[PDB]
Amino acid sequence: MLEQPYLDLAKKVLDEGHFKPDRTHTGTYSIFGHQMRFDLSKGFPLLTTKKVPFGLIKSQLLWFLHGDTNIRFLLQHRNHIWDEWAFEKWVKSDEYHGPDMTDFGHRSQKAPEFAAVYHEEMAKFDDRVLHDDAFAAKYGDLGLVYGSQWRAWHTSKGDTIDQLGDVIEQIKTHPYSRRLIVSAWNPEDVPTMALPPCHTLYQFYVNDGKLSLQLYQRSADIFLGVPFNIASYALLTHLVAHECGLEVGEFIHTFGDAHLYVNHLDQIKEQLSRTPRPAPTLQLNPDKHDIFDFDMKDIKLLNYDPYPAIKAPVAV
Amino acid sequence: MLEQPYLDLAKKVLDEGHFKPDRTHTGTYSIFGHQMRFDLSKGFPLLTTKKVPFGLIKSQLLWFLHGDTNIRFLLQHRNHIWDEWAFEKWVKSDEYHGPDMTDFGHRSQKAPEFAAVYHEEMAKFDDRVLHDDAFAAKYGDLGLVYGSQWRAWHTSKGDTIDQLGDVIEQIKTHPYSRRLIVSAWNPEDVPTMALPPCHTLYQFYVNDGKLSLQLYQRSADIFLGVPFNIASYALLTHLVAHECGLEVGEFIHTFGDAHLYVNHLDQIKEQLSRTPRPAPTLQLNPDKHDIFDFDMKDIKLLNYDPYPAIKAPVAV
Ligand SMILES: C#CCN(Cc1ccc2[nH]c(N)nc(=O)c2c1)c1ccc(C(=O)N[C@@H](CCC(=O)O)C(=O)O)cc1
Ligand SMILES: C#CCN(Cc1ccc2[nH]c(N)nc(=O)c2c1)c1ccc(C(=O)N[C@@H](CCC(=O)O)C(=O)O)cc1
Ligand SMILES: *c1cc(=O)[nH]c(=O)n1[C@H]1C[C@H](O)[C@@H](COP(=O)(O)O)O1
Ligand SMILES: *c1cc(=O)[nH]c(=O)n1[C@H]1C[C@H](O)[C@@H](COP(=O)(O)O)O1
Repeated sequence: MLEQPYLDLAKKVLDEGHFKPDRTHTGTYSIFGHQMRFDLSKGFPLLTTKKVPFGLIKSQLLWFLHGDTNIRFLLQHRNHIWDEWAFEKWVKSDEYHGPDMTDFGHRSQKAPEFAAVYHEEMAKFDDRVLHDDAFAAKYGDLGLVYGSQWRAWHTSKGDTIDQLGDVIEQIKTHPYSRRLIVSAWNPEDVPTMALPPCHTLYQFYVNDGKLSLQLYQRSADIFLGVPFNIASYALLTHLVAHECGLEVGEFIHTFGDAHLYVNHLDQIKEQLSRTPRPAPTLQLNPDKHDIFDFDMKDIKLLNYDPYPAIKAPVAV
Repeated sequence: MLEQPYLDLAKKVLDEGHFKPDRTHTGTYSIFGHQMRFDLSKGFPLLTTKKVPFGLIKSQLLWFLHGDTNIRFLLQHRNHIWDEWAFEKWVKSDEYHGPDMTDFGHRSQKAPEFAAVYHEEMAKFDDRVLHDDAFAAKYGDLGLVYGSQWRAWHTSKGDTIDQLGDVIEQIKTHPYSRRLIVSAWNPEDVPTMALPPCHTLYQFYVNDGKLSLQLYQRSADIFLGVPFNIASYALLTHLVAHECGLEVGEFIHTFGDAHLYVNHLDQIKEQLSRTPRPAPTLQLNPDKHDIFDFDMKDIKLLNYDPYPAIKAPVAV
């Protein structure tokens, strides 16, 4: 069925993959250079062999398309993907006078009262972020995320370039070019960023009547992040298309380093004894047209039947 | 042998390729999303089935790595790839008081004394560019080429970021990351450029002892430009490697729109009856280390045996 691309690249790696040392010191298994494509007419690429949550997926992409770079939207929307990130600027300053959640990362996991205390201090960041307007303002703003990359790229002369918006319109106007590229990689900001864009660039394309998209990813977690990244880029392709009056052709995913962690091998093996069930379907509220106007409810996923969700030891 | 990637993608297109309208109005045949890789241990990827000139290739890449954005280096080096470009800013101004080489493009080809007059006026641009220091200065400077992209990216606060240089050093220092990316796509300059970077981004990678590279190209001419683009990116990989004390693994080429023109189908067919001969070899001056110091002579190509060069009707 549709997710076989995913099972085949997971085969690739734990077989042809050659180990690589790492940033949070649990080795990985890496391949470099890899493409796979999913034809969005057969159905939507979420995985039936592991539960992948389409609610977090959804909230996250929608925050991207508003230009939002503030976790307040994500926290009132039961999304926490990005929490740690901002909680990491909080704990290192003038203000943090509390019980040191410093270096909290693996420290939370295979370590002491970093089940509570850590996980009890987040209530404090996530409450104040939801309430104190003066709080989110500053500590819940996350600076440079996909929002500023996609809709407010920063130029020399102060201005903000909505390069995604410009793009979408470029599409309705000149559907046949090679030039529908949004880059999330800006070199002067790259030097000093905690995570600089992993989803690095993407190209849109009009086929004959169909839209396609191609994502270049430079670094990609096969078990943990990849399932997700597929559904968010296939959502984008449905969303841009409903907007320009189009049919959906394929989403193509090109990889720089796709890599599995040793933390994750017994667990992908487990995925692998399951045999993919039918591909789910997507219905978009047809009344509304204009994707920046869409909201949680306007995007339904029909006929999804998941194999149980495999338990993720993260790395650090 | 090594160039089969190229013959297979040419098969792809004139067979699976679906026509696409175009910018200089001679239709094309297009596929979207495509990867191929060449293992640089078996030899160097120049094509034995068509003459591809390694001198222009060479001069061109070397101009890139000096930060140069001025055709004076290229013209005293028998390279003319980029001429028309600057001759196009010349003919539209204050200064051009001559015999109107206006719109000169297909106008040169299937049209009157645009064999001479056109091709006789270039002597004037290319002479003055070689001599008048005050000429190259201004009209032979080509502004934003791969040189400024690769070694002087333009930031907000005046500064120039040598993102290729930084990269190479990043390599010697942290050989194992996902972060060796050079982007030639800057969104604020993109809006208004005659040709904005086609060779859009590339990722370097250290294998176990070997360097690899991956080029994302957004738009790619299969008969005319692709032969070339392979040899320049495989040269870069040999050059960066000799510098960091490394072995050469692969060059991987990922395509956005790879496309053939109707102008070119009888001619690629012709390529195709030939059967690739042995792959050539590359010797780099081993004394010199530091690629920005290299020069024409320091790069030899041994054992190249070409099939005759097929005559290129360009498009416009
Ligand atoms: C894009 C992307 C994926 N991403 C982003 C992202 C960012 C940095 C990374 N860093 C590393 N080392 N590996 C990754 O896979 C990774 C992924 C994620 C971020 C957090 C969680 C997480 O633990 N929080 C979930 C837990 C629930 C679940 O497991 O279903 C949460 O929402 O609370 C998961 C994925
Ligand atoms: C990168 C790249 C390729 N490029 C750059 C480049 C830029 C714009 C393009 N535009 C279009 N429509 N198609 C292309 O293939 C193309 C290629 C080239 C540029 C000029 C010539 C050319 O006619 N001049 C050669 C002729 C000699 C020969 O045919 O061997 C010369 O050097 O004088 C060839 C390739
Ligand atoms: C990048 C960012 C994101 O949103 N999700 C991801 O999958 N990642 C991953 C990639 C890699 O596993 C790690 C960061 O890579 P690097 O060490 O910085 O090169 O998080
Ligand atoms: C891009 C620039 C270059 O150095 N060499 C190339 O091969 N090209 C090509 C791509 C395409 O054939 C044409 C420009 O594409 P677009 O119409 O601007 O999208 O020249």
